[PDB]
Amino acid sequence: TYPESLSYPFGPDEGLALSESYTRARDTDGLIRVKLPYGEPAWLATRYEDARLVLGDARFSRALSEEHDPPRARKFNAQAKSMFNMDAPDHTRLRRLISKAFTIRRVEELRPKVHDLAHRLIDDMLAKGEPADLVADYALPIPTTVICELLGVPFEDREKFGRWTDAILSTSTLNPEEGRVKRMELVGYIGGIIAARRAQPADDLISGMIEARDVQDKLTEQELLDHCIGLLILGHETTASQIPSFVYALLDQPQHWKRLLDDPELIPSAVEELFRFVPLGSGSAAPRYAREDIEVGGTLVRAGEPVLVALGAANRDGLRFEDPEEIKLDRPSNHHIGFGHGIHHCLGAPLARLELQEALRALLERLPTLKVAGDIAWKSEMMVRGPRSMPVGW
Ligand code: HEM
Ligand SMILES: CCCC[C@H]1CC[C@]2(CC[C@H](C)[C@@H](C/C=C(C)/C=C/[C@H](O)[C@@H](C)/C=C/C(=O)O)O2)O[C@H]1/C=C/C(C)=C/C(=O)O
Ligand SMILES: [Cl-]
Ligand SMILES: [Cl-]
Repeated sequence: TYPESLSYPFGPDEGLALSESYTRARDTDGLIRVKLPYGEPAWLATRYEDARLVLGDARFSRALSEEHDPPRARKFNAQAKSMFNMDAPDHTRLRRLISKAFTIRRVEELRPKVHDLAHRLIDDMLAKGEPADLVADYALPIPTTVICELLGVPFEDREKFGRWTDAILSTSTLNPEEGRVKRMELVGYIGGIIAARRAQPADDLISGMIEARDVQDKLTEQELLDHCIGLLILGHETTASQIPSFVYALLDQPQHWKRLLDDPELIPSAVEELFRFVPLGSGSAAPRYAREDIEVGGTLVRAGEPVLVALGAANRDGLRFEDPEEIKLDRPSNHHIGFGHGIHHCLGAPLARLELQEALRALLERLPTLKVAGDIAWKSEMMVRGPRSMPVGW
């Protein structure tokens, strides 16, 4: 049968809470049903084991999403030529090339630049005097600087492509076309950058990708451009969301902030714990479609149906994490799926971990008395969650 399709997503947008419907879903035997704003209805997987099977078992596909009206919260399905929309062997081809610039070995040399950037930003916040906006004055410039210089997109255009990002991630039903319109404008902008790099190469990933295209014929011109778009958006928006949400969690329960003040060596383990607890997205991971008939948590997923994964819910599955709703900065074997799991495991994860570690490290060192100093504007009707503006003091 088909359980009553529930209104998805659930919410909320404020705080780090997960809708009670997620808890009721994990407790329910089998997979529940959901109806996203656009597209067909699909199953929702919320249990850790069930989530990891849909994410990492080759019997599920991301490529099959183009021959379906995929469940989604945004009207426009760009169908980008990115590795995330493909299966093997195409995914393997793209990921093998682009991953080289994002491994631990590759980004570790960036830690000093990030560290110094954070302290320089903190110098400016101190000089100006409280209050400061922890987003615009800290959380945003850090990841934006890194990705611009890694990718090769001018830092001075961040306002322009920031505005395009906001429209591309909006789920507001009003202006239901700004997304597709503004992504096309972003297509033209990125095309202009790629053209300039092909003309006059530089020491950035775009030039490296051009070379792999023009010389090695390892990817199409379309693949090259869509990866530039995704890397630029994820490169700066994701970390800009997590930094202020992480700090909010540590300040909300100030024992956590104090432990890190006393034991900075715990920062890596703490960052992992917060990646498990702090939700990035407002909904669920992109749909996976079953290539054959298979059983997922008691339910028989029908070959051809979409299964969504509630990563934040599976990260709070009490069957895998003791006291799932508590923050344990020293949680052992903390194999959360905050960065996904399997074939499409987050490629920027080494870079994201580094950025969060250094972002926190600098605040703890310089602003131990940090305190929220006003109303926190949270993101609403966007594909991601977190403080839009965060007034802070010290
Ligand atoms: C807090 C920061 C971040 C979080 C929480 C995060 C989370 C995730 C998750 C959960 C996935 C898999 C989604 C799914 O399977 O449905 C993913 C994939 C991906 N992420 Fe991230 N991400 C972050 C930052 C970044 C950054 C900075 C980059 C820079 C390039 C990036 C690039 C990618 C790419 C390319 C993929 C797809 C890889 C593939 O399909 O094989 N992410 N991320
Ligand atoms: C190479 C592409 C990797 C995409 C991942 C980014 C991280 C993550 C983690 C789980 C989150 C719930 C989703 C939320 C979606 C985000 C951040 C979308 C961003 C935007 O669409 C970027 C990727 C633009 C691409 C473009 O080509 O215009 O984001 O999951 C992935 C996004 C899934 C999406 C966009 C599902 C959907 O809404 O159908
Ligand atoms: Cl545990
Ligand atoms: Cl494991």
